[PDB]
Amino acid sequence: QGLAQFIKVNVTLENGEPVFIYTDANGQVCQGDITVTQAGTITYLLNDQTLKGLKFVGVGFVTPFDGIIDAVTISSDGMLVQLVDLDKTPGTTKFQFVLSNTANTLLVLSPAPQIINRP
Amino acid sequence: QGLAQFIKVNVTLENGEPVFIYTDANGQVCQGDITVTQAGTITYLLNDQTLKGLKFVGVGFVTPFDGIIDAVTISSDGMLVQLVDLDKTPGTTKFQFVLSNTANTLLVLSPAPQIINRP
Amino acid sequence: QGLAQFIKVNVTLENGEPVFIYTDANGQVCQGDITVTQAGTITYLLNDQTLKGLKFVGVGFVTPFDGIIDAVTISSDGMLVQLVDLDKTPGTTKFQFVLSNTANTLLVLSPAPQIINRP
Amino acid sequence: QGLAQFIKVNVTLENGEPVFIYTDANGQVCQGDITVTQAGTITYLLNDQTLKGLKFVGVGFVTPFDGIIDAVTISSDGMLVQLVDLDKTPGTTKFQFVLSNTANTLLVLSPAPQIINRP
Amino acid sequence: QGLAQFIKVNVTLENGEPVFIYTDANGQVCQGDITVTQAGTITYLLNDQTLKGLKFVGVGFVTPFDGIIDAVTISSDGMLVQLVDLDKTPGTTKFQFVLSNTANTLLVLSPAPQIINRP
Amino acid sequence: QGLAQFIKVNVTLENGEPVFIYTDANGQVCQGDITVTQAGTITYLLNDQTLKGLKFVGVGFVTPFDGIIDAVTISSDGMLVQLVDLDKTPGTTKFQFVLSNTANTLLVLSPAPQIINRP
Ligand SMILES: [Mg+2]
Ligand SMILES: [Mg+2]
Ligand SMILES: [Mg+2]
Ligand SMILES: [Mg+2]
Ligand SMILES: [Mg+2]
Ligand SMILES: [Mg+2]
Repeated sequence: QGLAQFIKVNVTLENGEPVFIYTDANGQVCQGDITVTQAGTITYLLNDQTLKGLKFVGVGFVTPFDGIIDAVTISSDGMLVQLVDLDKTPGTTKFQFVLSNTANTLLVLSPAPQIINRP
Repeated sequence: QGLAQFIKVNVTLENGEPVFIYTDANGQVCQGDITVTQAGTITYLLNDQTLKGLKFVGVGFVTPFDGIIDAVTISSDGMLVQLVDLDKTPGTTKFQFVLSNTANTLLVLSPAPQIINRP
Repeated sequence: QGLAQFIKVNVTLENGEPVFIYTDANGQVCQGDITVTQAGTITYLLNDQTLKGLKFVGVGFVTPFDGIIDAVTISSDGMLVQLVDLDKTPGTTKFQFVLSNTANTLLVLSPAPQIINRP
Repeated sequence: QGLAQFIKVNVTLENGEPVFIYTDANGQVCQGDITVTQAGTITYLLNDQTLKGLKFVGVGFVTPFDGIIDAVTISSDGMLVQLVDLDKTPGTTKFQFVLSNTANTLLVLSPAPQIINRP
Repeated sequence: QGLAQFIKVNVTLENGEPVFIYTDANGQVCQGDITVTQAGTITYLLNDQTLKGLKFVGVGFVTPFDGIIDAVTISSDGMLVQLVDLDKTPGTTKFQFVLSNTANTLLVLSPAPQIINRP
Repeated sequence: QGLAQFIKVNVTLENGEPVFIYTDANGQVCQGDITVTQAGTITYLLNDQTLKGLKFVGVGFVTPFDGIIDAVTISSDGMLVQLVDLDKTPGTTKFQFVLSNTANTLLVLSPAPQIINRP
């Protein structure tokens, strides 16, 4: 077993464009990098306040073969994505959320890469 | 946050037909019902030893609106499915795994419904 | 050639949960097992009265390699599924309908397995 | 109920390009138009001998709202497609098979439209 | 590099059935065959005025291995399809648009094959 | 009409991880930003030399509603993606390629955002 973490992915529009605000369980804006020690899951819940019909389509990595995150799971409605760590690979990785929208056929990327860390 | 549980779903064939054997972290065959207390995730990992190209396609419920499990997530390769409990609804639910195979176009169901419990 | 049978799959909600009522051509509630003699097709038509956006996603079997039903076909809108018997394999099989819904990401299973028989 | 008809769709290549040969149950090459009297199903089974990885993706009509065929169902492996007549609409319609292939991203169309007739 | 051509695919209904009207940049109805000299792209934009929820699903060819068009690309919303010529294969090919609709599960085919020519 | 540009997206692995090398028609490594003046298409062709089964799944933007690129089209095999400019919106946008792979369920992102410019 391990730890199940939950983060909410709030998306609003400012000047026509997406803004991503991450909140934890206690409705605090999330500060800094995710440090993982146990194996486990990080579940991201989409709160789309854009009116652009956003859905998760996956989570993107520049270094996808680094083994830090072992798998990604996604719900059929695109409202949840999970990062899965099965084997506790040490190191650091960075990722961006990838979303579809209903206004156009471009995919949407979260701008600031999220960092996950295992000491 | 909550608890991340991991169960392996071993599938073999006996007399031409699937047999599902569930194992926990310590490689023990799983005994009894899953009792949940915290919110969290249960991750199921497919170990297909059938040669029939099995993939998870989802998790089926006879009472899908009971709120016990709030969501299901699935990996793109059909090797992982997760049950997600966000809001800790009390009660009991039963489910079966639903899989595709490459030998024919029938879906595969796990026979013995798995039971999840919150006191 | 063979026989084309048609059954309607009425789904309503009772106490928040699905109830499946099968009707034949003459609007009679269906009684007993389907006995097949010729090759052919059984077409199931979804009449979703749940307001939960149900769609067929396939038909599930605990013994999918038994050869009784040889294939399943599905319409693009999930309103029809067909069981196909090409080679008249003798014996008995049991199955459940598997449906998606728009309220949540859990799959829906029909509870009472339908039985198909060839003497 | 009605009649379940089965036709095999043999595809070979001649001078690099697809040739469609239809055969009935008795392995006779199919002659003329399909005349339907009862409601029912026509099941088409793909026998791809092209080495181009052909799969049915649907059945195309120039007059899709004519009501002659009421629905199309397709198997998950693209090896079967069925035309469904639920309500016995009188008249004549024409259609072509639409297939994907693994050599390129163009869809494949059967050349000679198949005609279905109800007097 | 090459030439990017754009054609609009207007679809209306007459007597219940689709009518395809092609217009060029200057809103002229398109006359004759497309003669290509350079490599390049032909982009088709769907203007669906049918109320039948039409979407491109691909472009169909009776002679898909002729090499005249090398690839087809499609937008996620089915509003654009492109024919791609990478290697300037000489000759002539014919094609039809293949569309889904939301009224029924039959695919829709454009009737008059469009001809593309390279001298 | 407009200009059809073609760029090849070569992907290799260095130290286990993807490296993206862009080449133009004349097999030159691509230098600087794409400056567009006419409407048109930019076609990207995937040359995957990673052995990780890469496929395009789309093109991601941090500012997807900026109108610089109006649409994205993708081939069914994920070997081609196209950026489409229909209405010549002035300004600058940045994007990354988003790819699936067959080794794991993480999406792959190209690291250095590509810049497109209209003066
Ligand atoms: Mg790892
Ligand atoms: Mg709940
Ligand atoms: Mg059989
Ligand atoms: Mg009819
Ligand atoms: Mg060519
Ligand atoms: Mg624009």
